[PDB]
Amino acid sequence: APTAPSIDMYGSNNLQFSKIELAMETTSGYNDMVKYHELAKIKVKFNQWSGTSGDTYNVYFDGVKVATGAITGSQTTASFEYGQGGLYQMEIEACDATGCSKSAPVEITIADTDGSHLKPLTMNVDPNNKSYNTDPSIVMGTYFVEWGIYGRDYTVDNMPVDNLTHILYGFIPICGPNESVKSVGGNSFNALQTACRGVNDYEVVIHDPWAAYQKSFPQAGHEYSTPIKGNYAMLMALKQRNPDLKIIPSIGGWTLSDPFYDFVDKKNRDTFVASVKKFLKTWKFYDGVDIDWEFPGGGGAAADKGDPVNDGPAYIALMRELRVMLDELEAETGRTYELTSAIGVGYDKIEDVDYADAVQYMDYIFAMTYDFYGGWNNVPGHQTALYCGSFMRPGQCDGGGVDENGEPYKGPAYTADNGIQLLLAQGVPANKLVLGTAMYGRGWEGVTPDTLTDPNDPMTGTATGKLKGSTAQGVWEDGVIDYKGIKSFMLGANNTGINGFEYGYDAQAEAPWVWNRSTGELITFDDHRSVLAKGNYAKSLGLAGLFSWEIDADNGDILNAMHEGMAGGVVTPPN
Ligand SMILES: C[n+]1cc2c3c(ccc2c2ccc4cc5c(cc4c21)OCO5)OCO3
Ligand SMILES: C[n+]1cc2c3c(ccc2c2ccc4cc5c(cc4c21)OCO5)OCO3
Repeated sequence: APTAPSIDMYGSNNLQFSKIELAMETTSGYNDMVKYHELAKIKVKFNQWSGTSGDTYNVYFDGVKVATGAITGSQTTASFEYGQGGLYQMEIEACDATGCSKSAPVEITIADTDGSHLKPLTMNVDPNNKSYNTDPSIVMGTYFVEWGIYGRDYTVDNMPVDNLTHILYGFIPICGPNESVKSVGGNSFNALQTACRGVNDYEVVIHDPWAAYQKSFPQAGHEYSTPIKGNYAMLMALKQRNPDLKIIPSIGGWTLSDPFYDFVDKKNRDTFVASVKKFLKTWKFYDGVDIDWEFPGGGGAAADKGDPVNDGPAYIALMRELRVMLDELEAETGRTYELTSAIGVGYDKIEDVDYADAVQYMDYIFAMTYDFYGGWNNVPGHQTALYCGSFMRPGQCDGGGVDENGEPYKGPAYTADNGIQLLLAQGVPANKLVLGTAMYGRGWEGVTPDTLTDPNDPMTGTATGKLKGSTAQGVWEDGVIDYKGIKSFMLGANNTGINGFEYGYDAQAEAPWVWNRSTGELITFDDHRSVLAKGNYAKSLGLAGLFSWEIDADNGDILNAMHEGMAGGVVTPPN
Protein backbone atom coordinates (compact mmCIF):
# COMPACT_ATOMS: atom_id res chain seq x y z
CA ALA A 1 0.00 0.00 0.00
CA PRO A 2 1.27 3.61 -0.23
CA THR A 3 3.01 5.29 2.65
CA ALA A 4 0.33 6.87 5.00
CA PRO A 5 0.06 10.68 4.48
CA SER A 6 1.59 12.64 7.35
CA ILE A 7 -0.32 15.93 7.72
CA ASP A 8 1.83 19.13 8.02
CA MET A 9 -0.16 20.98 10.64
CA TYR A 10 1.70 24.26 10.38
CA GLY A 11 1.69 24.05 6.48
CA SER A 12 -2.16 23.77 6.61
CA ASN A 13 -2.88 26.74 8.94
CA ASN A 14 -3.13 24.32 11.89
CA LEU A 15 -6.42 23.19 10.39
CA GLN A 16 -8.39 26.28 11.20
CA PHE A 17 -10.47 27.42 8.17
CA SER A 18 -13.11 30.14 8.10
CA LYS A 19 -15.86 31.03 5.64
CA ILE A 20 -15.47 34.66 6.76
CA GLU A 21 -12.40 36.78 6.49
CA LEU A 22 -12.40 39.50 9.16
CA ALA A 23 -9.70 42.12 9.41
CA MET A 24 -8.23 42.19 12.97
CA GLU A 25 -5.71 44.82 14.21
CA THR A 26 -7.05 47.67 11.98
CA THR A 27 -10.22 49.69 11.46
CA SER A 28 -11.18 50.39 7.89
CA GLY A 29 -14.25 50.47 5.58
CA TYR A 30 -16.76 47.68 6.05
CA ASN A 31 -16.18 46.16 2.58
CA ASP A 32 -12.46 46.07 3.24
CA MET A 33 -12.83 44.41 6.67
CA VAL A 34 -15.53 41.79 6.02
CA LYS A 35 -15.42 39.21 3.21
CA TYR A 36 -17.81 36.22 3.22
CA HIS A 37 -17.40 33.07 1.13
CA GLU A 38 -20.17 30.60 0.41
CA LEU A 39 -17.62 27.80 0.49
CA ALA A 40 -14.51 27.64 2.68
CA LYS A 41 -11.18 27.00 0.83
CA ILE A 42 -9.57 24.08 2.61
CA LYS A 43 -5.84 23.52 1.85
CA VAL A 44 -4.10 20.80 3.74
CA LYS A 45 -0.42 19.90 3.11
CA PHE A 46 0.78 16.39 3.69
CA ASN A 47 3.92 14.42 2.93
CA GLN A 48 5.01 10.82 2.28
CA TRP A 49 8.80 10.93 2.55
CA SER A 50 9.44 7.10 2.79
CA GLY A 51 8.02 4.43 0.49
CA THR A 52 5.61 4.84 -2.37
CA SER A 53 3.25 7.81 -2.52
CA GLY A 54 0.45 6.38 -4.65
CA ASP A 55 -1.73 8.01 -7.25
CA THR A 56 -4.74 9.56 -5.56
CA TYR A 57 -5.73 10.99 -2.20
CA ASN A 58 -9.11 10.96 -0.46
CA VAL A 59 -10.05 13.28 2.47
CA TYR A 60 -12.54 12.08 5.05
CA PHE A 61 -14.52 14.08 7.62
CA ASP A 62 -15.88 11.82 10.44
CA GLY A 63 -15.39 8.80 8.18
CA VAL A 64 -17.19 10.26 5.20
CA LYS A 65 -15.33 11.09 1.97
CA VAL A 66 -15.41 14.78 1.20
CA ALA A 67 -12.63 15.31 -1.36
CA THR A 68 -10.31 13.51 -3.76
CA GLY A 69 -7.34 14.51 -5.85
CA ALA A 70 -3.98 13.58 -7.32
CA ILE A 71 -0.92 12.70 -5.32
CA THR A 72 2.11 14.79 -6.44
CA GLY A 73 5.16 12.84 -5.28
CA SER A 74 6.50 13.20 -1.79
CA GLN A 75 4.50 16.39 -0.88
CA THR A 76 0.95 17.06 -1.84
CA THR A 77 -1.55 19.86 -1.08
CA ALA A 78 -5.14 18.65 -0.78
CA SER A 79 -7.28 21.66 -1.97
CA PHE A 80 -11.05 21.57 -1.97
CA GLU A 81 -14.11 23.62 -0.98
CA TYR A 82 -16.54 22.91 1.82
CA GLY A 83 -19.85 24.62 2.77
CA GLN A 84 -20.91 23.36 6.16
CA GLY A 85 -19.21 24.80 9.24
CA GLY A 86 -18.30 22.48 12.08
CA LEU A 87 -15.58 20.56 13.90
CA TYR A 88 -14.65 17.32 12.13
CA GLN A 89 -12.23 14.45 12.55
CA MET A 90 -10.20 14.52 9.31
CA GLU A 91 -8.15 11.71 7.78
CA ILE A 92 -6.22 11.80 4.53
CA GLU A 93 -5.77 8.58 2.62
CA ALA A 94 -3.36 7.77 -0.26
CA CYS A 95 -4.40 5.12 -2.79
CA ASP A 96 -2.96 3.17 -5.64
CA ALA A 97 -3.65 -0.26 -7.21
CA THR A 98 -1.90 -1.98 -4.30
CA GLY A 99 -4.11 -0.50 -1.51
CA CYS A 100 -4.71 2.59 0.52
CA SER A 101 -3.18 3.97 3.68
CA LYS A 102 -4.60 6.69 5.95
CA SER A 103 -3.21 9.36 8.23
CA ALA A 104 -3.99 9.51 11.86
CA PRO A 105 -7.26 11.50 12.48
CA VAL A 106 -6.92 15.17 13.47
CA GLU A 107 -9.60 17.78 14.24
CA ILE A 108 -10.30 20.36 11.52
CA THR A 109 -12.41 23.46 12.24
CA ILE A 110 -14.52 25.15 9.55
CA ALA A 111 -15.78 28.40 11.08
CA ASP A 112 -19.06 29.88 9.92
CA THR A 113 -21.23 32.70 11.21
CA ASP A 114 -24.06 30.42 12.35
CA GLY A 115 -21.67 29.23 15.13
CA SER A 116 -21.79 25.60 13.82
CA HIS A 117 -18.11 25.22 14.89
CA LEU A 118 -18.71 26.51 18.41
CA LYS A 119 -19.70 24.86 21.71
CA PRO A 120 -22.70 26.38 23.61
CA LEU A 121 -21.74 29.58 25.36
CA THR A 122 -20.73 29.42 28.99
CA MET A 123 -23.04 31.81 30.87
CA ASN A 124 -22.39 34.18 33.78
CA VAL A 125 -25.87 35.49 34.62
CA ASP A 126 -26.70 37.43 37.80
CA PRO A 127 -28.62 34.88 39.94
CA ASN A 128 -31.28 37.36 40.81
CA ASN A 129 -32.71 36.40 37.35
CA LYS A 130 -35.20 33.68 38.25
CA SER A 131 -36.59 30.67 36.42
CA TYR A 132 -40.00 30.67 34.81
CA ASN A 133 -41.99 28.43 32.48
CA THR A 134 -43.68 31.12 30.47
CA ASP A 135 -45.45 29.78 27.45
CA PRO A 136 -43.18 29.80 24.43
CA SER A 137 -45.81 31.71 22.38
CA ILE A 138 -45.29 34.91 24.41
CA VAL A 139 -42.65 37.41 23.38
CA MET A 140 -40.08 38.27 26.04
CA GLY A 141 -37.74 40.61 24.25
CA THR A 142 -34.89 42.90 25.10
CA TYR A 143 -32.25 45.14 23.48
CA PHE A 144 -28.57 44.35 23.93
CA VAL A 145 -26.37 47.32 23.00
CA GLU A 146 -23.05 46.86 21.21
CA TRP A 147 -21.29 49.51 23.39
CA GLY A 148 -22.42 47.93 26.66
CA ILE A 149 -19.16 45.96 26.74
CA TYR A 150 -17.21 49.15 27.70
CA GLY A 151 -18.02 51.14 30.80
CA ARG A 152 -21.24 49.26 31.42
CA ASP A 153 -19.23 45.96 31.47
CA TYR A 154 -22.14 43.89 30.30
CA THR A 155 -21.37 41.13 27.86
CA VAL A 156 -23.38 38.57 25.90
CA ASP A 157 -22.76 35.87 28.51
CA ASN A 158 -24.41 38.07 31.17
CA MET A 159 -27.81 37.99 29.41
CA PRO A 160 -30.49 35.83 31.06
CA VAL A 161 -31.06 33.99 27.83
CA ASP A 162 -33.49 31.37 29.19
CA ASN A 163 -35.85 34.25 30.06
CA LEU A 164 -35.73 35.78 26.58
CA THR A 165 -37.33 34.92 23.24
CA HIS A 166 -35.92 37.77 21.21
CA ILE A 167 -32.69 39.76 21.51
CA LEU A 168 -32.55 42.91 19.44
CA TYR A 169 -28.98 44.00 18.83
CA GLY A 170 -28.64 47.75 19.00
CA PHE A 171 -27.65 49.21 16.54
CA ILE A 172 -26.65 48.77 12.95
CA PRO A 173 -26.10 52.10 11.16
CA ILE A 174 -26.91 53.04 7.55
CA CYS A 175 -24.21 54.88 5.62
CA GLY A 176 -25.26 58.39 4.54
CA PRO A 177 -26.38 61.49 6.42
CA ASN A 178 -25.73 60.95 10.14
CA GLU A 179 -25.30 64.35 11.82
CA SER A 180 -27.42 63.10 14.76
CA VAL A 181 -24.66 60.71 15.76
CA LYS A 182 -22.52 63.72 16.74
CA SER A 183 -24.97 64.28 19.64
CA VAL A 184 -23.47 61.25 21.49
CA GLY A 185 -20.03 62.95 21.38
CA GLY A 186 -16.87 60.88 21.54
CA ASN A 187 -15.77 58.94 18.54
CA SER A 188 -19.19 57.56 17.30
CA PHE A 189 -19.52 59.80 14.23
CA ASN A 190 -15.88 59.36 13.22
CA ALA A 191 -16.05 55.59 13.68
CA LEU A 192 -19.05 55.59 11.33
CA GLN A 193 -17.12 57.61 8.74
CA THR A 194 -14.38 55.00 8.86
CA ALA A 195 -16.88 52.12 8.53
CA CYS A 196 -18.52 53.81 5.57
CA ARG A 197 -15.23 54.54 3.64
CA GLY A 198 -15.72 52.72 0.31
CA VAL A 199 -19.31 51.79 1.10
CA ASN A 200 -22.25 53.11 -0.93
CA ASP A 201 -24.66 55.46 0.84
CA TYR A 202 -27.82 53.71 2.25
CA GLU A 203 -26.04 50.40 2.83
CA VAL A 204 -25.74 48.96 6.34
CA VAL A 205 -22.41 48.56 8.13
CA ILE A 206 -21.10 47.47 11.53
CA HIS A 207 -20.50 50.60 13.58
CA ASP A 208 -17.84 49.15 15.98
CA PRO A 209 -15.96 46.13 14.56
CA TRP A 210 -13.87 45.91 17.75
CA ALA A 211 -16.96 45.18 19.80
CA ALA A 212 -18.69 43.21 17.07
CA TYR A 213 -15.98 40.66 16.04
CA GLN A 214 -12.37 41.65 16.96
CA LYS A 215 -12.28 41.89 20.81
CA SER A 216 -11.15 38.63 22.49
CA PHE A 217 -13.40 37.60 25.31
CA PRO A 218 -11.61 35.16 27.63
CA GLN A 219 -14.92 33.87 29.04
CA ALA A 220 -15.80 32.69 25.58
CA GLY A 221 -12.53 30.84 25.04
CA HIS A 222 -11.31 33.44 22.51
CA GLU A 223 -7.61 33.54 21.54
CA TYR A 224 -6.02 36.41 19.69
CA SER A 225 -5.92 34.19 16.59
CA THR A 226 -9.47 32.92 16.77
CA PRO A 227 -11.12 33.83 13.42
CA ILE A 228 -14.38 35.36 14.78
CA LYS A 229 -14.39 37.03 18.21
CA GLY A 230 -16.37 39.97 19.76
CA ASN A 231 -20.05 40.09 20.58
CA TYR A 232 -20.92 38.34 17.34
CA ALA A 233 -18.97 35.21 18.11
CA MET A 234 -20.56 35.18 21.56
CA LEU A 235 -24.09 35.51 19.94
CA MET A 236 -23.20 32.59 17.61
CA ALA A 237 -22.22 30.45 20.65
CA LEU A 238 -25.41 31.64 22.47
CA LYS A 239 -27.51 30.41 19.53
CA GLN A 240 -25.77 26.97 19.86
CA ARG A 241 -26.86 26.94 23.55
CA ASN A 242 -30.46 28.18 22.91
CA PRO A 243 -31.35 27.34 19.29
CA ASP A 244 -34.94 28.68 19.44
CA LEU A 245 -33.71 32.11 20.48
CA LYS A 246 -34.29 34.83 17.86
CA ILE A 247 -31.43 37.36 17.50
CA ILE A 248 -32.41 40.32 15.30
CA PRO A 249 -30.25 43.32 14.25
CA SER A 250 -31.86 46.61 15.02
CA ILE A 251 -31.28 49.19 12.34
CA GLY A 252 -31.46 52.85 13.34
CA GLY A 253 -32.61 54.03 16.72
CA TRP A 254 -32.64 57.59 17.99
CA THR A 255 -29.14 58.58 16.88
CA LEU A 256 -28.88 56.46 13.67
CA SER A 257 -32.19 57.26 11.91
CA ASP A 258 -31.13 60.19 9.71
CA PRO A 259 -30.72 58.14 6.47
CA PHE A 260 -34.24 56.77 6.64
CA TYR A 261 -35.71 60.21 5.69
CA ASP A 262 -34.20 59.69 2.18
CA PHE A 263 -36.21 56.51 1.71
CA VAL A 264 -38.93 58.51 -0.01
CA ASP A 265 -36.78 57.72 -3.10
CA LYS A 266 -37.19 54.02 -3.98
CA LYS A 267 -33.64 53.86 -5.36
CA ASN A 268 -32.28 54.35 -1.81
CA ARG A 269 -34.71 51.70 -0.47
CA ASP A 270 -33.43 49.22 -3.07
CA THR A 271 -29.81 49.86 -2.09
CA PHE A 272 -30.69 49.45 1.58
CA VAL A 273 -32.78 46.24 1.11
CA ALA A 274 -30.04 44.62 -0.95
CA SER A 275 -27.41 45.44 1.67
CA VAL A 276 -29.58 43.91 4.43
CA LYS A 277 -29.93 40.69 2.33
CA LYS A 278 -26.11 40.59 2.01
CA PHE A 279 -25.75 41.28 5.75
CA LEU A 280 -28.00 38.37 6.71
CA LYS A 281 -26.15 36.03 4.29
CA THR A 282 -22.84 37.13 5.93
CA TRP A 283 -24.01 36.90 9.58
CA LYS A 284 -25.96 33.78 9.81
CA PHE A 285 -26.83 33.86 13.50
CA TYR A 286 -29.27 36.74 12.80
CA ASP A 287 -32.98 35.77 12.24
CA GLY A 288 -34.56 38.80 10.60
CA VAL A 289 -34.42 42.50 10.75
CA ASP A 290 -35.81 45.19 13.02
CA ILE A 291 -36.35 48.67 11.64
CA ASP A 292 -36.21 51.40 14.33
CA TRP A 293 -36.84 54.56 12.32
CA GLU A 294 -37.27 57.33 14.81
CA PHE A 295 -39.51 58.63 13.30
CA PRO A 296 -41.56 58.83 10.11
CA GLY A 297 -42.79 62.37 9.96
CA GLY A 298 -39.95 63.71 12.22
CA GLY A 299 -39.76 64.57 15.86
CA GLY A 300 -36.60 62.56 16.37
CA ALA A 301 -32.97 63.67 16.82
CA ALA A 302 -32.85 65.58 13.49
CA ALA A 303 -34.82 68.77 13.86
CA ASP A 304 -34.50 69.54 10.11
CA LYS A 305 -35.91 66.15 8.94
CA GLY A 306 -39.30 64.55 8.73
CA ASP A 307 -42.10 64.63 6.11
CA PRO A 308 -45.59 63.84 7.55
CA VAL A 309 -46.97 63.26 3.96
CA ASN A 310 -44.32 61.10 2.45
CA ASP A 311 -42.55 59.22 5.19
CA GLY A 312 -45.43 56.87 6.04
CA PRO A 313 -45.81 55.59 2.53
CA ALA A 314 -42.00 55.21 2.37
CA TYR A 315 -42.07 53.16 5.62
CA ILE A 316 -44.82 50.96 4.22
CA ALA A 317 -42.96 50.43 0.96
CA LEU A 318 -39.81 49.62 2.91
CA MET A 319 -41.64 46.94 4.80
CA ARG A 320 -43.19 45.51 1.61
CA GLU A 321 -39.79 45.44 -0.06
CA LEU A 322 -37.97 43.94 2.94
CA ARG A 323 -40.56 41.14 3.21
CA VAL A 324 -40.01 40.33 -0.55
CA MET A 325 -36.32 40.12 0.15
CA LEU A 326 -36.75 37.99 3.28
CA ASP A 327 -39.02 35.61 1.36
CA GLU A 328 -36.09 35.22 -1.10
CA LEU A 329 -33.80 34.31 1.77
CA GLU A 330 -36.38 31.85 3.17
CA ALA A 331 -36.50 30.14 -0.31
CA GLU A 332 -32.71 30.00 -0.46
CA THR A 333 -32.05 28.76 3.06
CA GLY A 334 -35.14 26.95 4.25
CA ARG A 335 -35.17 29.22 7.35
CA THR A 336 -37.92 31.50 8.69
CA TYR A 337 -36.97 35.24 8.94
CA GLU A 338 -38.82 37.82 10.95
CA LEU A 339 -39.47 41.49 10.12
CA THR A 340 -40.16 43.79 13.03
CA SER A 341 -40.09 47.49 13.90
CA ALA A 342 -39.96 49.61 17.01
CA ILE A 343 -42.32 52.56 16.77
CA GLY A 344 -43.30 55.76 18.57
CA VAL A 345 -46.66 55.62 20.38
CA GLY A 346 -47.53 59.29 20.80
CA TYR A 347 -50.59 60.11 18.72
CA ASP A 348 -48.44 62.49 16.60
CA LYS A 349 -46.06 59.68 15.71
CA ILE A 350 -48.77 57.07 15.02
CA GLU A 351 -50.73 59.45 12.76
CA ASP A 352 -47.83 59.60 10.29
CA VAL A 353 -47.95 55.88 9.29
CA ASP A 354 -50.90 53.82 8.05
CA TYR A 355 -50.11 50.86 10.17
CA ALA A 356 -53.13 48.97 8.94
CA ASP A 357 -51.25 48.70 5.63
CA ALA A 358 -47.68 48.20 7.03
CA VAL A 359 -48.40 45.53 9.55
CA GLN A 360 -49.47 42.98 7.00
CA TYR A 361 -45.74 42.58 6.17
CA MET A 362 -44.48 42.48 9.76
CA ASP A 363 -44.25 39.81 12.46
CA TYR A 364 -44.11 42.22 15.38
CA ILE A 365 -44.42 45.89 16.28
CA PHE A 366 -42.32 46.83 19.35
CA ALA A 367 -44.39 49.67 20.76
CA MET A 368 -41.94 52.17 22.44
CA THR A 369 -44.21 52.72 25.51
CA TYR A 370 -41.56 54.77 27.35
CA ASP A 371 -39.82 58.21 27.10
CA PHE A 372 -43.15 59.98 27.48
CA TYR A 373 -41.64 62.60 29.84
CA GLY A 374 -38.01 63.25 30.65
CA GLY A 375 -35.15 65.62 31.46
CA TRP A 376 -35.15 67.30 28.04
CA ASN A 377 -37.48 69.78 29.68
CA ASN A 378 -38.53 70.69 33.25
CA VAL A 379 -42.01 69.18 33.22
CA PRO A 380 -42.36 66.10 35.42
CA GLY A 381 -44.54 63.21 34.37
CA HIS A 382 -44.64 59.45 34.06
CA GLN A 383 -42.28 58.30 31.36
CA THR A 384 -43.69 54.75 30.92
CA ALA A 385 -47.20 54.77 32.39
CA LEU A 386 -50.13 52.70 31.08
CA TYR A 387 -52.69 55.22 31.88
CA CYS A 388 -53.13 58.91 32.57
CA GLY A 389 -51.70 60.09 35.83
CA SER A 390 -53.33 62.10 38.63
CA PHE A 391 -51.04 65.05 37.64
CA MET A 392 -52.72 65.50 34.27
CA ARG A 393 -55.39 68.28 33.78
CA PRO A 394 -59.03 67.78 32.90
CA GLY A 395 -59.30 66.72 29.29
CA GLN A 396 -55.50 66.22 29.00
CA CYS A 397 -55.85 62.45 28.83
CA ASP A 398 -58.10 62.32 25.73
CA GLY A 399 -56.84 65.72 24.39
CA GLY A 400 -60.23 67.47 24.46
CA GLY A 401 -59.17 69.84 27.24
CA VAL A 402 -57.14 73.00 27.42
CA ASP A 403 -53.81 73.62 29.08
CA GLU A 404 -53.12 76.10 31.93
CA ASN A 405 -52.74 78.93 29.33
CA GLY A 406 -56.09 78.04 27.79
CA GLU A 407 -54.62 76.48 24.64
CA PRO A 408 -56.18 73.27 23.26
CA TYR A 409 -54.29 70.05 23.74
CA LYS A 410 -53.34 68.83 20.30
CA GLY A 411 -53.99 65.12 20.90
CA PRO A 412 -54.30 62.55 23.67
CA ALA A 413 -51.63 62.54 26.34
CA TYR A 414 -48.56 60.35 26.13
CA THR A 415 -49.53 57.07 27.81
CA ALA A 416 -49.14 53.45 26.70
CA ASP A 417 -52.86 52.79 26.44
CA ASN A 418 -53.57 55.94 24.43
CA GLY A 419 -51.06 54.67 21.83
CA ILE A 420 -52.03 50.96 21.93
CA GLN A 421 -55.73 51.89 21.45
CA LEU A 422 -54.86 54.15 18.46
CA LEU A 423 -53.07 51.22 16.89
CA LEU A 424 -55.81 48.69 17.63
CA ALA A 425 -58.60 50.99 16.38
CA GLN A 426 -57.01 51.12 12.93
CA GLY A 427 -56.87 47.40 12.68
CA VAL A 428 -53.34 46.44 13.85
CA PRO A 429 -53.80 42.98 15.32
CA ALA A 430 -53.18 42.74 19.05
CA ASN A 431 -51.13 39.62 18.62
CA LYS A 432 -48.50 41.52 16.62
CA LEU A 433 -48.04 44.30 19.33
CA VAL A 434 -45.28 43.94 21.93
CA LEU A 435 -45.49 46.34 24.95
CA GLY A 436 -42.34 48.15 26.06
CA THR A 437 -40.99 48.20 29.59
CA ALA A 438 -38.23 50.52 30.76
CA MET A 439 -35.18 49.24 32.56
CA TYR A 440 -34.18 52.80 33.41
CA GLY A 441 -35.55 55.97 34.86
CA ARG A 442 -35.61 59.53 33.64
CA GLY A 443 -35.37 62.31 36.15
CA TRP A 444 -35.01 65.86 37.28
CA GLU A 445 -33.59 67.87 40.06
CA GLY A 446 -35.08 70.93 41.68
CA VAL A 447 -38.50 69.44 42.18
CA THR A 448 -38.88 70.74 45.72
CA PRO A 449 -42.11 70.55 47.73
CA ASP A 450 -42.84 74.28 47.25
CA THR A 451 -43.21 73.76 43.49
CA LEU A 452 -46.08 71.17 43.76
CA THR A 453 -49.62 72.21 42.96
CA ASP A 454 -50.85 69.04 44.65
CA PRO A 455 -48.68 68.40 47.74
CA ASN A 456 -49.21 64.62 47.60
CA ASP A 457 -47.91 64.39 43.99
CA PRO A 458 -44.43 65.39 42.90
CA MET A 459 -45.46 65.04 39.24
CA THR A 460 -47.32 68.35 39.81
CA GLY A 461 -44.01 70.13 40.56
CA THR A 462 -41.47 71.88 38.35
CA ALA A 463 -37.86 71.00 37.83
CA THR A 464 -34.76 73.16 37.54
CA GLY A 465 -32.78 70.71 35.45
CA LYS A 466 -31.83 67.08 34.71
CA LEU A 467 -30.83 64.48 37.38
CA LYS A 468 -27.10 64.45 37.77
CA GLY A 469 -24.95 61.55 38.86
CA SER A 470 -22.03 59.31 38.22
CA THR A 471 -21.57 56.21 36.14
CA ALA A 472 -21.18 54.09 39.34
CA GLN A 473 -24.75 55.23 40.14
CA GLY A 474 -25.91 54.10 36.66
CA VAL A 475 -26.09 57.68 35.33
CA TRP A 476 -24.39 57.48 31.94
CA GLU A 477 -26.01 60.68 30.67
CA ASP A 478 -27.65 63.46 32.68
CA GLY A 479 -31.37 62.83 33.25
CA VAL A 480 -31.23 59.00 32.72
CA ILE A 481 -30.40 56.32 35.36
CA ASP A 482 -30.16 52.53 35.04
CA TYR A 483 -32.85 50.61 37.01
CA LYS A 484 -30.06 48.78 38.87
CA GLY A 485 -28.85 52.29 39.92
CA ILE A 486 -32.25 53.30 41.18
CA LYS A 487 -32.39 50.06 43.20
CA SER A 488 -28.88 50.58 44.72
CA PHE A 489 -29.06 54.33 45.34
CA MET A 490 -32.73 55.22 45.89
CA LEU A 491 -34.95 52.14 46.66
CA GLY A 492 -32.81 49.73 48.69
CA ALA A 493 -33.47 46.02 49.04
CA ASN A 494 -36.82 46.44 50.81
CA ASN A 495 -38.05 48.97 48.22
CA THR A 496 -38.83 51.51 50.88
CA GLY A 497 -36.33 54.24 50.07
CA ILE A 498 -32.74 55.09 51.03
CA ASN A 499 -30.44 58.09 50.70
CA GLY A 500 -33.28 60.54 51.38
CA PHE A 501 -35.62 59.18 48.65
CA GLU A 502 -39.15 58.13 49.21
CA TYR A 503 -41.01 55.69 46.98
CA GLY A 504 -44.46 56.48 45.61
CA TYR A 505 -46.93 54.99 43.08
CA ASP A 506 -49.64 56.50 41.00
CA ALA A 507 -52.23 53.78 41.09
CA GLN A 508 -54.35 55.37 38.33
CA ALA A 509 -51.43 55.61 35.90
CA GLU A 510 -49.65 52.40 37.00
CA ALA A 511 -46.44 54.23 37.46
CA PRO A 512 -43.78 54.40 40.23
CA TRP A 513 -41.43 57.18 41.28
CA VAL A 514 -38.73 58.03 43.80
CA TRP A 515 -38.43 61.52 45.15
CA ASN A 516 -35.85 63.17 47.47
CA ARG A 517 -37.75 66.18 48.81
CA SER A 518 -34.44 67.87 50.06
CA THR A 519 -32.57 67.77 46.70
CA GLY A 520 -35.75 67.86 44.60
CA GLU A 521 -34.47 64.75 42.68
CA LEU A 522 -37.42 62.95 41.08
CA ILE A 523 -37.15 59.81 38.95
CA THR A 524 -39.87 58.14 36.80
CA PHE A 525 -39.29 54.51 35.94
CA ASP A 526 -40.81 51.01 35.83
CA ASP A 527 -40.81 48.68 38.84
CA HIS A 528 -42.18 45.32 39.83
CA ARG A 529 -45.73 46.64 40.34
CA SER A 530 -45.94 48.60 37.17
CA VAL A 531 -44.38 45.75 35.09
CA LEU A 532 -46.91 43.29 36.62
CA ALA A 533 -49.61 45.84 35.52
CA LYS A 534 -48.19 45.84 31.97
CA GLY A 535 -48.24 42.05 31.84
CA ASN A 536 -51.81 41.91 33.11
CA TYR A 537 -52.74 44.51 30.48
CA ALA A 538 -51.00 42.54 27.77
CA LYS A 539 -52.86 39.37 28.81
CA SER A 540 -56.16 41.29 28.87
CA LEU A 541 -55.80 42.64 25.33
CA GLY A 542 -54.10 39.57 23.84
CA LEU A 543 -50.83 41.39 22.98
CA ALA A 544 -47.90 39.33 21.82
CA GLY A 545 -45.86 40.00 24.95
CA LEU A 546 -43.37 42.43 26.42
CA PHE A 547 -39.96 43.79 25.55
CA SER A 548 -37.48 46.05 27.34
CA TRP A 549 -34.85 48.69 26.77
CA GLU A 550 -32.00 47.93 27.74
CA ILE A 551 -30.90 44.62 29.30
CA ASP A 552 -27.62 45.82 30.77
CA ALA A 553 -29.52 48.20 33.07
CA ASP A 554 -31.64 45.56 34.85
CA ASN A 555 -30.56 43.60 37.87
CA GLY A 556 -33.07 40.81 37.06
CA ASP A 557 -36.04 42.47 38.77
CA ILE A 558 -37.63 43.92 35.64
CA LEU A 559 -37.28 40.80 33.45
CA ASN A 560 -38.52 38.67 36.40
CA ALA A 561 -41.60 40.94 36.69
CA MET A 562 -42.17 40.71 32.89
CA HIS A 563 -42.47 36.90 33.26
CA GLU A 564 -44.41 37.09 36.54
CA GLY A 565 -47.06 39.41 34.97
CA MET A 566 -47.51 37.01 31.97
CA ALA A 567 -47.92 33.85 34.05
CA GLY A 568 -50.60 31.47 32.77
CA GLY A 569 -51.03 33.38 29.48
CA VAL A 570 -50.71 32.11 25.92
CA VAL A 571 -51.06 33.90 22.65
CA THR A 572 -51.59 33.02 19.03
CA PRO A 573 -48.20 33.66 17.26
CA PRO A 574 -48.60 35.82 14.08
CA ASN A 575 -48.86 33.19 11.17
C1 LIG B 1 -20.30 53.60 19.40
N1 LIG B 1 -19.83 53.85 20.80
C2 LIG B 1 -18.50 53.51 21.12
C3 LIG B 1 -17.99 53.72 22.40
C4 LIG B 1 -16.65 53.37 22.65
C5 LIG B 1 -16.12 53.57 23.94
C6 LIG B 1 -16.93 54.12 24.94
C7 LIG B 1 -18.26 54.47 24.68
C8 LIG B 1 -18.81 54.28 23.40
C9 LIG B 1 -20.16 54.63 23.12
C10 LIG B 1 -21.00 55.19 24.11
C11 LIG B 1 -22.33 55.54 23.83
C12 LIG B 1 -22.83 55.33 22.54
C13 LIG B 1 -24.16 55.66 22.24
C14 LIG B 1 -24.66 55.46 20.94
C15 LIG B 1 -23.83 54.90 19.94
C16 LIG B 1 -22.52 54.57 20.26
C17 LIG B 1 -22.01 54.78 21.54
C18 LIG B 1 -20.67 54.43 21.82
O1 LIG B 1 -24.53 54.78 18.77
C19 LIG B 1 -25.91 54.84 19.18
O2 LIG B 1 -25.89 55.68 20.38
O3 LIG B 1 -14.81 53.16 23.96
C20 LIG B 1 -14.59 52.45 22.71
O4 LIG B 1 -15.69 52.83 21.83
C1 LIG C 1 -33.46 64.37 23.27
N1 LIG C 1 -33.69 62.90 23.38
C2 LIG C 1 -32.66 61.97 23.28
C3 LIG C 1 -32.93 60.61 23.32
C4 LIG C 1 -31.86 59.73 23.26
C5 LIG C 1 -32.08 58.35 23.29
C6 LIG C 1 -33.40 57.85 23.38
C7 LIG C 1 -34.49 58.75 23.39
C8 LIG C 1 -34.23 60.11 23.43
C9 LIG C 1 -35.25 61.00 23.45
C10 LIG C 1 -36.54 60.50 23.49
C11 LIG C 1 -37.57 61.46 23.54
C12 LIG C 1 -37.32 62.85 23.49
C13 LIG C 1 -38.36 63.78 23.51
C14 LIG C 1 -38.05 65.14 23.43
C15 LIG C 1 -36.72 65.57 23.34
C16 LIG C 1 -35.72 64.65 23.35
C17 LIG C 1 -36.02 63.28 23.41
C18 LIG C 1 -35.01 62.37 23.43
O1 LIG C 1 -36.67 66.94 23.29
C19 LIG C 1 -38.10 67.37 23.04
O2 LIG C 1 -38.94 66.22 23.43
O3 LIG C 1 -30.83 57.76 23.23
C20 LIG C 1 -29.95 58.73 22.69
O4 LIG C 1 -30.51 59.98 23.18
